[PDB]
Amino acid sequence: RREQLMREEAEQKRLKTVLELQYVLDKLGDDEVRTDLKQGLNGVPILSEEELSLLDEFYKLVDPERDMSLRLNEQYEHASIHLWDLLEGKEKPVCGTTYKVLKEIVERVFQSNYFDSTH
Amino acid sequence: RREQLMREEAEQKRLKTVLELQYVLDKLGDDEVRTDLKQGLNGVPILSEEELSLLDEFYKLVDPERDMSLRLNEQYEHASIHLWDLLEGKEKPVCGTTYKVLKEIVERVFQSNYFDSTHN
Repeated sequence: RREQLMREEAEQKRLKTVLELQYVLDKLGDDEVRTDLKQGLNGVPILSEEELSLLDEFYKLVDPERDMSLRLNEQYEHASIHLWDLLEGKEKPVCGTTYKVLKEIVERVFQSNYFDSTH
Repeated sequence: RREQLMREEAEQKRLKTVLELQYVLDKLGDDEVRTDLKQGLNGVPILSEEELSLLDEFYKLVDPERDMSLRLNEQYEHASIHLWDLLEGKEKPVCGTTYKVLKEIVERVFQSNYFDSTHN
């Protein structure tokens, strides 16, 4: 019953991580950001064209365009599952890779501290 | 395997609710949308200006402008807690009201089914 409160804290931290991820993926639409990440801070890249492609492709899944076939409460089912699986870092296929690989990529982007500075 | 499946499903459905809310709040910037919600389908408002205002105000809290003084992993702590408190529908003060009230408002917006159609 301290485990429930620990669960709540975990869920909140997960929400925070999701928000941060949404911010990053949103910024990955900028050509400056993309180049600056494709090059390093000194020719040791945080990202490669393949990884960045994987992120664009996952981005397609988690921020889908409104499909007129779906009700609003249906639109983000797969998105929610994609984000949750990403958080879990599972070895289940997605895009051209697994959620584990993607989670690692997101990890390197986060830990580069690129988004702590301004460029 | 059913307590785990329970917990996972609950967390996921909550995540989904968050995404849907983000969609709605993003659409709440359009005056066509805002007007369409202020009138009903028959002059019975889905929202009143006060409620729509409260949503305008809450939106800022859960989608805050980037402050460079904060790290990226610091930027959305309060946002995450706001979304959490909203989901729980707590009676903790926010926007001059409670998360309970906001939850009821958003609930009514969801239940209006306005966003089941698309107008893009």
